[PDB]
Amino acid sequence: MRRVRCRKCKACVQGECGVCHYCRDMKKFGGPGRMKQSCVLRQCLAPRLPHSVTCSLCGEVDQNEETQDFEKKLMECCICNEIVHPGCLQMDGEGLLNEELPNCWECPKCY
Ligand SMILES: [Zn+2]
Ligand SMILES: [Zn+2]
Ligand SMILES: [Zn+2]
Ligand SMILES: [Zn+2]
Repeated sequence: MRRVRCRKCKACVQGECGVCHYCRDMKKFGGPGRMKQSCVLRQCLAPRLPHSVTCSLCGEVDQNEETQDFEKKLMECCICNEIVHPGCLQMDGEGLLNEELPNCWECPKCY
């Protein structure tokens, strides 16, 4: 559920501003370092699932980086929170793709 920085978007490629309340708190800018939050200007526009996340049905990781196949991707359901390979699902249906987050949909069980 907790996502990571995509490193590609307009927010990610932007350097730390050094002047917002989150930058001023960082140790590198002479602050106490207790907040541990990113620069306000670097809040990822499309956060991704961590590489350690596995399919609920087969227990394997996302294999799309090598396979280049949608069914080998990991998809997270924004309704039931289940993380599966579309190909591991035993019923019909395309589900409903979420355009706000990557690897996110309303799965064929929920939609
Ligand atoms: Zn900043
Ligand atoms: Zn990003
Ligand atoms: Zn699977
Ligand atoms: Zn679902």
